[PDB]
Amino acid sequence: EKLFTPLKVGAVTAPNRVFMAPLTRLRSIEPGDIPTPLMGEYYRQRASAGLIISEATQISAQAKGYAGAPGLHSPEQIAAWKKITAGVHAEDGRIAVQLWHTGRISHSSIQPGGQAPVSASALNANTRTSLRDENGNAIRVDTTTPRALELDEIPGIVNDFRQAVANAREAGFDLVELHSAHGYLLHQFLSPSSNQRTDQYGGSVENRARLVLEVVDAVCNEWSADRIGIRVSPIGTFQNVDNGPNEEADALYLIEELAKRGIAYLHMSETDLAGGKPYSEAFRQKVRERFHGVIIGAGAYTAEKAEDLIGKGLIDAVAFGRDYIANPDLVARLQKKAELNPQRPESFYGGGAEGYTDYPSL
Ligand SMILES: Cc1cc2nc3c(=O)[nH]c(=O)nc-3n(C[C@H](O)[C@H](O)[C@H](O)COP(=O)(O)O)c2cc1C
Repeated sequence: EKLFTPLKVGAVTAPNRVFMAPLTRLRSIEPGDIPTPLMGEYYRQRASAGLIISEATQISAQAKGYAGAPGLHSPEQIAAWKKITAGVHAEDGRIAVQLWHTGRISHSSIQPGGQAPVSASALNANTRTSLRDENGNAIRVDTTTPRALELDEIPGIVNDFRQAVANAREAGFDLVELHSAHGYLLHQFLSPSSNQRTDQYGGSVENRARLVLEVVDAVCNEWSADRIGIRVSPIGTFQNVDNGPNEEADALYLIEELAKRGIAYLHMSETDLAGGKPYSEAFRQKVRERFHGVIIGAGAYTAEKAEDLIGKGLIDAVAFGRDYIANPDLVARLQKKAELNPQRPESFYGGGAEGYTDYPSL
């Protein structure tokens, strides 16, 4: 067994390789997209994780795409997150904040000025996002058609990520994870299916990866490379955003570029919750030889699969999502081979304490 052995992750050291995957729960306070004491308790309960990766958090108000998702751009948000990270640390844990811009997976009603959300191109995501009704309950709504970002607006996006990282540092986070997956803004630019731009941000893979790499350079400069992690989902289709006809080659290009920055980690979301083709060991080898930091595998992993790939030296840690929602002490359970609490999917999004902080520990 290696899941319970230490691992150097950038500027921090995880005591085990059982990580908590970033999980949107949409329980923040509105107005203000403010983290709550309940959220602090939720994270505190899971502080034994090798590393806790927070729910996706807005880098700006424009980044918002889901009612209930927290932000890390306002004073009130920073003050709230400081309490959450302090609680995790009081329990000897480590926490990274996942930062995102939802791009076209949003709705005009939650955008500043009630205007259309932005993206690489003016193409509807053709999916749904979550809003709240008059009683605060989570509801699904079709996504609003986006406006294509003007070339001169791009620097602003990079600056928003940079500022969000500066705020993350002050908020007490140990690391930050750039959300470059699952069809959100950064992925919208990376994918040819969602990017039809004819300027230097569209077309070739070099052009498509331009934005995410500018963001990476900006945040490394703002804080430190060993404080930066990034999540990608470069193989398969996610929320209607595929990865092009040369997904494997383009993925290796991106990974090689990221490696040049010497960032803390590469987090690979292998499949959509709906499933997808499994990574071949050959591909895992090509990815491993191109990145020199920690590699985190994720996507319906089993303890056995984690041990198998960590043992083969293909990955360093595993991020568990749904098992962490239902098991605050997942580490102890996996170590003791204890049974897990049953999952209650109906309370994954929105609501309150029920289905959030009421899953018992051993
Ligand atoms: C309720 C829910 C919310 C999620 N929110 C996020 C998110 O904020 N950021 C992200 O990168 N992935 C998100 N994911 C994906 C998970 O991080 C994870 O990759 C996925 O659930 C597959 O892993 P699992 O089989 O261990 O649950 C979400 C998944 C679930 C079920």
